[PDB]
Amino acid sequence: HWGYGKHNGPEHWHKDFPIAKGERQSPVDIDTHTAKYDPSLKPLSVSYDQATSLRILNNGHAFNVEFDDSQDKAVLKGGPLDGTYRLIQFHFHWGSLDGQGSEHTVDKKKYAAELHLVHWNTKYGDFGKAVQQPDGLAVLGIFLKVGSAKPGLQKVVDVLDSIKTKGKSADFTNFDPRGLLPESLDYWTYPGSLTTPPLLECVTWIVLKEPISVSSEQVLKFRKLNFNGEGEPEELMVDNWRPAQPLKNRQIKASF
Ligand SMILES: NS(=O)(=O)c1ccc2[nH]c(-c3cscn3)nc2c1
Ligand SMILES: [Hg+2]
Ligand SMILES: [Zn+2]
Repeated sequence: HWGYGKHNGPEHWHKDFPIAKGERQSPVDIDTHTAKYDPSLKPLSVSYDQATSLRILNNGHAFNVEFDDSQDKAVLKGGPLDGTYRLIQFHFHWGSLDGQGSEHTVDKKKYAAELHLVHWNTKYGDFGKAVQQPDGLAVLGIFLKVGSAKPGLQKVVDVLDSIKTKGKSADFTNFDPRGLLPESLDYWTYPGSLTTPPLLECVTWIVLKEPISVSSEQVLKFRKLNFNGEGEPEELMVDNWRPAQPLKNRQIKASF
């Protein structure tokens, strides 16, 4: 099945998922001198005070921190979004080396990793119905660079030991995702897709300009994770990023 290796990676996805070559695929390179400031964008509103995490899961591709999305508690609104989008999970994409790892790029610059906070449009009742709609999802993307540690990431780092291999999960309650956010909410936005199969074109992407810094020790622990399941030969979980895809005359708008 699909993965990131030579034989099953991004270049192969289109065979099972023909939408891989579609008209609004993600990620993309953000050309900062082509993106235009958009005065019609409302302020972005990230309201994570009441977020309720449940558990963390190694899904053989990345790890997902999952949230209880049964009530309106952690929501994204404003900016390019109409209505309210509810936080369902976050996950990362990272590299084998600090020089690569992010999915979106900025003037072709690759960051060490990228955080994706995934939200569904509450007008569609749930996630499953939302992914059938052109405006069903909003993903907030945050770049990671290597420098100072991010204190609010350590809780995530320390639990990875317990979910080393595919299919493992651990209780992960009371995690506050406000601790993963940079200071500024300046962002670029464009219509796009999920960046893994099934690559559904259902996402309004909101990519923050300001990266967060994480420590070398923090990213190194991401790289100790396994793509394989327990008792299988070790395949380190690294380079789980899709490269930039054709923009195809979409327009990337800037909030600043
Ligand atoms: N890399 S991404 O474009 O943020 C991405 C890709 C695949 C995803 N799958 C889900 C999901 C959340 S609940 C059931 N599925 N959320 C997903 C988000
Ligand atoms: Hg869609
Ligand atoms: Zn992602």
